[PDB]
Amino acid sequence: TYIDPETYEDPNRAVHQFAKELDASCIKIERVIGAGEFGEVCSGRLKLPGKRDVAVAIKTLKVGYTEKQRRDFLCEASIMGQFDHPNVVHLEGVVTRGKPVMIVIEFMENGALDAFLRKHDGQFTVIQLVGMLRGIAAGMRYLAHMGYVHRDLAARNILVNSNLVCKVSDFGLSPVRWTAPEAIQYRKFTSASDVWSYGIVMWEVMSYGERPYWDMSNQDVIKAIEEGYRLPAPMDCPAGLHQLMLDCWQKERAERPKFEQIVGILDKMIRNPNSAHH
Repeated sequence: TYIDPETYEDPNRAVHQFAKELDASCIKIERVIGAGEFGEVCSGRLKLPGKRDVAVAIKTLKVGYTEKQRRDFLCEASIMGQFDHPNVVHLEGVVTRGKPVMIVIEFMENGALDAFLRKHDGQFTVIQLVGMLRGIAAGMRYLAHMGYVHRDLAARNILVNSNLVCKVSDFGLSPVRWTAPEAIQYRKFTSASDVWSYGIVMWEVMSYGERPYWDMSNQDVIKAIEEGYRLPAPMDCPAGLHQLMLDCWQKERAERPKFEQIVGILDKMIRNPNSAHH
């Protein structure tokens, strides 16, 4: 049930089907918490009726946007709006005409997974981290059994809340060291390549937010893979959990796990944490 915006007529149209338009006057912009492609990400609340004020993130499309920019930006809200799942970021709504243009998404107190882990370095148990991976897998299993291919899955694109519940995000707009080989070279983006990218995420998470392949040039990454280079089990990373990364990083995509399977393999691991070795 993933209807693609870009087979639709255009946002406006895509957005109005899939995003609720919110009154600007119920959106309190409290604080800048990033620069985004289009303007500043902020933090704040939204005033829903018969429900205590909800904390939210507010992506802003900066004033003086071309009619081009505006639609590329609201593409995100047309994709996001179609997904219900504990492990995909909830849209609250959007602002498209009349007021400053916004996508109100649910507040994720701990921010992006990659900046979050860098700050909390060594501070989480393998079981805890295996859990953060499970949520990202559950969300990706959903996004898959729904027709959607992410193309840009990374830990910098997973948001953590204040329960360590990780959530797939950044859904626009319809890379090298994240992107599978058959995708880099032949633009063949598929749930298969989203499993190559989940592997890197698994590596990011278990290394507490390192840069994949360190200071290696995008070209050095491409050669290395082509030869058979794969990243190593980071410190304290169990061999089994490291092998799930190798299965994800398999040249021929048909051989890669399914997110259905990644969810179970990780579920065994949490339960009995030794398997992570055996």
